[PDB]
Amino acid sequence: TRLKIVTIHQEPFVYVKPTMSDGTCKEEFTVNGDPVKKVICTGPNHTVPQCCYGFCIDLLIKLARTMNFTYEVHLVADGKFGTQERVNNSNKKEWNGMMGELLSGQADMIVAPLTINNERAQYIEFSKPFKYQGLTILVKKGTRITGINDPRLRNPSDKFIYATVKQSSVDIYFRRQVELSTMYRHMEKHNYESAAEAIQAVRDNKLHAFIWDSAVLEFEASQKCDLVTTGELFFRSGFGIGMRKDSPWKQNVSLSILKSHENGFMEDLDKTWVRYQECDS
Repeated sequence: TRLKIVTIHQEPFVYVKPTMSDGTCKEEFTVNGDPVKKVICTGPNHTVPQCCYGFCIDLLIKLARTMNFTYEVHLVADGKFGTQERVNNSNKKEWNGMMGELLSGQADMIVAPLTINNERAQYIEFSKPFKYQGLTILVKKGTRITGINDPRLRNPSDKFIYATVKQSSVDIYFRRQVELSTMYRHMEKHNYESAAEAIQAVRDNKLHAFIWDSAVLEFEASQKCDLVTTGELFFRSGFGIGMRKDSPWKQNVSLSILKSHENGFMEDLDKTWVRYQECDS
């Protein structure tokens, strides 16, 4: 009966914290003074129960209420979003990350900042976008780069290292475009396992530029005054809920998302989780 929901750590959409010593989740309040809704999410720390909250968790709760379903949340085991790759040193291809879990049945729905792209749409179904965003670049304040067309990115050198997250939509964006071959070849040698690690690397001067989702990078840069983004987005894409094709939830999930875009719910999530205070971290 319970839907198996898979998600991934990705602030401000999904925060992941340890439970308190008694197994419960710390009582916290939003900027508006309301209780922060927290759900138990099992996953690698060893796999244990942890506390999850954020933009996507509030969205999941809204969907569950509106569509009248129960659920259990877990964090993707390999910590990745999902790309299709050859496995077991053979020519057989399988999806990794949340994509792989949804296709295998380990999950029934992906509720996370999951990018809608053509490659994934060939295998799964997406709801209409719950968030409209794109791609941008994160650098340390002081680093001078124009954007995706900067010579230090287009004419790669070991003097200026840039990368993205392994097995993600951004990795595929660069891998599937011949014009971006030189950039792809450079990043392939530097890609990180998670967005948090890449962001920390930029802060520590170990990575000079991190190419990633603007919804995430603009939030990170706006919370940390030592980090900035390169301005305008160089590509636009949306985040959607993922389900297996021919699922009984597709129509209703999109109806819920439509209602939330129409009545201010999505806008309120932005004021609660994305734009609400000056930098302090």
